Amino acid sequence: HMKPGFLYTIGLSNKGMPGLYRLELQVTKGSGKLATSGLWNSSSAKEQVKIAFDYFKANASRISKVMEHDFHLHVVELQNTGPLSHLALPSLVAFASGLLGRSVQSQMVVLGDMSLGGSVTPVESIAECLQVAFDAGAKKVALPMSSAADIPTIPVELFTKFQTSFYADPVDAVFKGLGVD
Repeated sequence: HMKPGFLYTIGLSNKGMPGLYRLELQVTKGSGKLATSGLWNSSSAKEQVKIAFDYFKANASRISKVMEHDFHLHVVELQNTGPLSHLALPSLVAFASGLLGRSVQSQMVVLGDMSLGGSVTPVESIAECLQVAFDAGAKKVALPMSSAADIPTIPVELFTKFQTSFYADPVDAVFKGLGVD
């Protein structure tokens, strides 16, 4: 499929516009250092990626040691929408994919986000995000469980275009994005 540590995500930009982004995480031999690029000089994006990396360090046993590798997360803005406001959960998925050397499911977009407390949050404007996902050729989507309540907000022609999986927590999100749960 795709290179491990690479994944597509779709989310509302800082200006409220749905956009498609590609996370490109590189893993090397190191000490556990997180470097970032493409974060638009945004302290908010950096803090989100940091929350993701902290959760990664704290729960990497449930998925191997991050302290023996160095990570560089580049973020590619594919549709000129600005900074992505929902980066924690996609970054966690990209971190775990990079570590385990497992590729994210082919033609899948990961949607949703993660709070500091470690709970997943429903996709913001899921109808618009999935419209972007369909227009971008995505075939599968991984969604937070709560977003099921928003299924009736999505036009049925659009929602039934996807093969959809649901995750209950960040680790479950990792397993759904890699294709093993």
